[PDB]
Amino acid sequence: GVPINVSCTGSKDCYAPCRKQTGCPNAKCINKSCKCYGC
Repeated sequence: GVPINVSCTGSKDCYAPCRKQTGCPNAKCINKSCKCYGC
């Protein structure tokens, strides 16, 4: 699990951490937690 957990209220606010860290913005934006993963 990657420690780039973002609140899934702002999906875009998750996508930024996603791209920034893991490059490919595959964010698991679940209500509880958005997890930024690459491809």
